[PDB]
Amino acid sequence: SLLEFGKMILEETGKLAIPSYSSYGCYCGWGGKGTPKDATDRCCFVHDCCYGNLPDCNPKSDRYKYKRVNGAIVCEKGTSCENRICECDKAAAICFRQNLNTYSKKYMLYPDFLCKGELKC
Ligand SMILES: CS(=O)(=O)Nc1ccc([N+](=O)[O-])cc1Oc1ccccc1
Repeated sequence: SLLEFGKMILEETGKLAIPSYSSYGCYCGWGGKGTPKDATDRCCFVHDCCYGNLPDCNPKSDRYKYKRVNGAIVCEKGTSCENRICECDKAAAICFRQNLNTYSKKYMLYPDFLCKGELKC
């Protein structure tokens, strides 16, 4: 679920999902057009694609379980949708951590009109 993803993001990064990742660049918190602005935004692009892989799942609301094994995220077995959603979220959280070095506050509340053009998953 979105709330679980937000907790995972905070755990990974030390940033609150709202506001740090809820309105960032062209793809975080809202897709779905434009060239991603930076690596963090590309995490969101890929995460959006990852959810897009799951048209019959409901990633905003469906809850999954996960644990930590020495810092590592391990998605625990739920329904097929839950497992796949968890894997999408895990990847994005790791991606955000891997790109914290280049996170730029200037991309918070990035305006829509600067995000133009289709980029295929
Ligand atoms: C913000 S919301 O109402 O909870 N919906 C939603 C949540 C996350 C994302 N996103 O891009 O990560 C995008 C979201 O919304 C959109 C999905 C597709 C296209 C436009 C917006």
